[PDB]
Amino acid sequence: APVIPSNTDYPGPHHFEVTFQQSSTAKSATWTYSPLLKKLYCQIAKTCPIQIKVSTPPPPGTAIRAMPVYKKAEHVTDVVKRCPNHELGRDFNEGQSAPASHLIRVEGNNLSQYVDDPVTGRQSVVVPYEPPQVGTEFTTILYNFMCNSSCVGRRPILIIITLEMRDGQVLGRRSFEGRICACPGRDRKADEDHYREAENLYFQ
Amino acid sequence: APVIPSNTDYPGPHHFEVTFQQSSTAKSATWTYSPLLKKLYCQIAKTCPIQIKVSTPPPPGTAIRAMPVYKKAEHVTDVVKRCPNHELGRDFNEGQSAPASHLIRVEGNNLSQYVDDPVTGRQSVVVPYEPPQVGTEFTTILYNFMCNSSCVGRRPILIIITLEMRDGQVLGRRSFEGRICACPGRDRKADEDHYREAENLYFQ
Ligand SMILES: [Zn+2]
Ligand SMILES: [Zn+2]
Ligand SMILES: [Zn+2]
Ligand SMILES: [Zn+2]
Repeated sequence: APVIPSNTDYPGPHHFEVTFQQSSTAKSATWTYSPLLKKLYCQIAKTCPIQIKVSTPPPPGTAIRAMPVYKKAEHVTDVVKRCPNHELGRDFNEGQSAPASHLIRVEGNNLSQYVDDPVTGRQSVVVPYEPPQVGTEFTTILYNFMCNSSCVGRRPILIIITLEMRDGQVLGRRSFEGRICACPGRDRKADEDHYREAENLYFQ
Repeated sequence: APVIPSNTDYPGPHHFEVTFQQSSTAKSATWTYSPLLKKLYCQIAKTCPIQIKVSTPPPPGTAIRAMPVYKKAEHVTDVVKRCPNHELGRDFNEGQSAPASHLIRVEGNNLSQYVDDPVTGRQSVVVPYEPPQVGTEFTTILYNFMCNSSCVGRRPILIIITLEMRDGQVLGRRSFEGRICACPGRDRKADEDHYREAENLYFQ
């Protein structure tokens, strides 16, 4: 059963790219991306957007999957899910139709597919690919992450984004580390400060 | 060679206790202790004090050793030392007589012994035990930690404090996790905030 989903960057025939729009630099920001650390910081259940770009359009019926995987060797074969206390509680579950066990939801998409793989047990969310507005650059996807990094037990998570044909064939792949808490702006500032401490230590 | 120094709490015949005086709650504090997380937060090369208490005085010639040990299983047999970039640089080394490879120094003590164990390679710092002022409660030891947590590569460190006879026999032992950065007050607040996120999740 315990497969590790493939992760390597794969630009593919359509030069699939995943980027992040410009983010607030405030301690109060609802999400923020650190280019320095290559880390996306978001808040539980709040909009956490990515930007997709392709160089030419993909074929008809293409989709985009998001699949979280734990990064550390001792966790990599464990399926990433909502923590049980969030899963069985009321918060963000009532009035919502997405399965409570899933970590990743998509906001603003009514053709979302929450997948629980029967063979691997991996959980992911798939949406159909939508091209950008005529003459514009990016397709935006609004994710919502439904647990904090503090919920388990931090265990770093990689979010693997794939461009996929209707038959499942991978046409592109990128990934990013996602960090979730009630103070993402503060976490960015602290991680960047700690990083800088050490980056001035090198000799020459 | 690769011994793991013994760590278990051992009050011993003199009920050896290690505590922390009241700390500033400011983001600007030079050191601070979290009773919630059981963590001491200090700054590189700055005073980082502990309080020793015994119920009756120990015997003549007794000493107190501080020995850092990495907490995580994959690091526990690695000797904890100053990172090489700090060790071979000028900062806090020039004008000072403590060996540059040592992580832990003692401030204000002129009988400090910097030990490099010939068999184990473990590095520690020993001072003679001094009783409190007549009719007072605590013996204070001023440590200075000479690398940031960011220096390696955080790798959590346990600081093991032992009360020892002249012959090396252990009369008492306690320990604490130490966290070192240029913003200890901020780290405390962030860790306590993240901790609280998760502590309200339990059911009943
Ligand atoms: Zn959770
Ligand atoms: Zn936070
Ligand atoms: Zn260092
Ligand atoms: Zn800090």
